[PDB]
Amino acid sequence: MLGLKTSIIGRRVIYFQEITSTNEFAKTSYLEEGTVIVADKQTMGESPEGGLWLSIVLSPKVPQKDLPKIVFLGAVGVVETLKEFSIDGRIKWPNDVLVNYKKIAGVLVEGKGDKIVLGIGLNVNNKVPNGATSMKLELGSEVPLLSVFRSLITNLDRLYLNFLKNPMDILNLVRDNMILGVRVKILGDGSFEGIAEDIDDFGRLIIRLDSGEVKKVIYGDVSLRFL
Amino acid sequence: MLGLKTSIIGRRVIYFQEITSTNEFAKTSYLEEGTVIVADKQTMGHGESPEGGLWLSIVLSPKVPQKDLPKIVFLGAVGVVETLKEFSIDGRIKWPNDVLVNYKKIAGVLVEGKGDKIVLGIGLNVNNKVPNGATSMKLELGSEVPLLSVFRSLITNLDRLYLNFLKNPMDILNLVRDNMILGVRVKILGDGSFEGIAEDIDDFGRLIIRLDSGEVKKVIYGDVSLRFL
Repeated sequence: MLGLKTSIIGRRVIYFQEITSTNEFAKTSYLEEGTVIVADKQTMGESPEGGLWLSIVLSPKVPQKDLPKIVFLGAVGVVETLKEFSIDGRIKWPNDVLVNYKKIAGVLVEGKGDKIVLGIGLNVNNKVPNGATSMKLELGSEVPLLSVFRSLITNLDRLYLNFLKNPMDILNLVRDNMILGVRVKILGDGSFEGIAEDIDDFGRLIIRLDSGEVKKVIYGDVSLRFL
Repeated sequence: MLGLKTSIIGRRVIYFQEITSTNEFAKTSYLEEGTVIVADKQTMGHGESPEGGLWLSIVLSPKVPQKDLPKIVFLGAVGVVETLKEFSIDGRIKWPNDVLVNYKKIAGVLVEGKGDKIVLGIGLNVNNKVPNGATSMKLELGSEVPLLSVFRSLITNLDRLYLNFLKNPMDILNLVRDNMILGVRVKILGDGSFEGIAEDIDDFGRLIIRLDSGEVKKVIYGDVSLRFL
């Protein structure tokens, strides 16, 4: 009934009225590649009704080092879908999507054995905390979740197929949609402060500290705050 | 994202772009009670089974007397009728598993069993092209009908009906009677072939028919196929 016209992502979709977290379920249960887990609400994500909470199971046959690029696949997918709804989203390394500097979506990737779980949380019609925003607030009208879901899954499927053929291509795409060349404060890792200049082949953030040292920050235990 | 608010049926929903049939998948998979399987298209439809229709199966494990098991097909039919009413369509039940509008088939129910598992399959014509003689919600209403809206309505009605069924199976039998096409001539075929007036259904779900000869026979379904003359 969902009418998805995708190759891999979305061949199977499993919906729950409520669950601890879509990522949790995806990591602890066997699901065929491309399976999408979606829920009206997440108990231990407290992701409210109205938002789009999902996880996608992937097992790309690409080098072990190219795996970290999956978070970017999710972020770009969100940016593209937002564009279709006339919203301009920008990526804040390594996994957030901002609209006029307010967070509208976040990506969480986790590995479990030979499978990767791509989690995406997008504020659509749900209430959001101060500082954040939603498609509803940005458009001044509620937007049908199914519409956003179909758009996002279709964009992600296309990006994933291209990624499987040429893993390196996503890098330039994420760069053109990422906020770079600005001062940032790293949360986690070494808590560095400096100029976020670029991302490398692995997806690490290349930052120049005020001391002049240039460091590469890895994804995982990190978040950024623009200064 | 589907926005269902149910107790048992619809707690989990599994969607496929295309599969042989939702009933076949429901039979070969181990799923928790209340899980609903839905597909855009069935290539071997159990529940020719085109994009645009609502094709689904529900996994059930009812804690009720064996004698009441046959009523699950009626539960599916009543659920469809209740949903059609919500969409302003007056559907009536053709014993024991079809739903007709102006005597054209708009939906069919197929129940199968495997151990303690009961698979309730339902096929409802919404926006898909239909076979000669059949009809669809789109044909009846004048335009395309959102499948999601129909799904939410149907699953919600079925959940409520299932809860009441667990408490008292007779309630479903009475509801199927109230929404069934009766008092008209029909033809029964199986063990044999005969015509008569379908007058009522008994508590086990048997159809009571008055033959032109004057004889009255009770017939068990599945063990039949009924045609309106």
